[PDB]
Amino acid sequence: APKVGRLIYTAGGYFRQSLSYLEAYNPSDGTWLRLADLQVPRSGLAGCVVGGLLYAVGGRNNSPDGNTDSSALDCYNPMTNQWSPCAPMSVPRNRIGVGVIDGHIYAVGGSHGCIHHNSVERYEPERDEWHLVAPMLTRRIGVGVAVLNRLLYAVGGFDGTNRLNSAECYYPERNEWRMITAMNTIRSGAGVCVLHNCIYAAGGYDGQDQLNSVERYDVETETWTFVAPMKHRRSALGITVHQGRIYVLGGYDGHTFLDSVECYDPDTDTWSEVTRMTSGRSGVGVAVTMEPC
Ligand SMILES: Cc1ccc([C@H](CC(=O)O)NC(=O)Cc2ccc3c(c2)CCCC3)cc1
Repeated sequence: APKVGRLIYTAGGYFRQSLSYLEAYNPSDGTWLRLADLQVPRSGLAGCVVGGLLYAVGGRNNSPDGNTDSSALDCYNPMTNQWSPCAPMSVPRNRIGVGVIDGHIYAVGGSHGCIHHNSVERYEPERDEWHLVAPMLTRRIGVGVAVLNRLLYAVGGFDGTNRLNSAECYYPERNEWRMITAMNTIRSGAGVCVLHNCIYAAGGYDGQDQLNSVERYDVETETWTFVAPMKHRRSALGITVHQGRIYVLGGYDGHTFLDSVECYDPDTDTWSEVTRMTSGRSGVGVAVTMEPC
């Protein structure tokens, strides 16, 4: 699984307005590279990687003139430093969550104006087609999504009335969603990822304050356990895993748009500041793939 020359890509984001940046961080030497801008600015999107290609999914273009929720799927090839449009999703999805099962991209929840989706759809890259699958049991915007052992988890979010501590799991062979144990803490816009045999939920927003607490769901024991908290409270953060460590990027803490990137080491249960982004921003999409050539 580990290979040399992989970077942490951050796409889009929000600061005053939705952003077009694509920038890549190299943990091996601490450098940032600025790459090809997104064709359309977008915040509240999600990123993922299939077959060494980076995908930017959903979001919203919050611009000086208006707010346009995105149904777009766009693909970045590091070999060419170019974005290519793909088939669009069935519906615009801002504040989206995304996960990949066996090379297929799942787009989960999100908002379209005042509409809060429980719908879910699945993208087939070779066929360039989206199709709807079973909807979630709960409408979730700002939902955290991660895949472990070819099961897809949807964690927290906002249903239009309450921020959520609930979570649920999608079982592909049954096309069926089931509730799992609820988190200890209500979290909207948390960073959600997979590390070892646990689903981590870092930070988020409870309608009052941004959070620095982090908790992980053990898919075997079905319990949520707090780990060491992040140094900086944040919601609408980006998150990814690289070489056995969690990286959180940016977000909003109620006072500033963070540029800080923290790295969690599960062997020592400690966070450390590893770098800063080129500028503070929230609502980014993040994924890991090979460096451009
Ligand atoms: C991508 C995403 C995911 C979840 C959320 C949730 C959605 C909810 O619970 O209302 N909200 C937050 O976290 C709070 C927040 C986050 C970013 C910003 C602000 C407020 C205000 C200033 C602009 C930036 C927002 C965005």
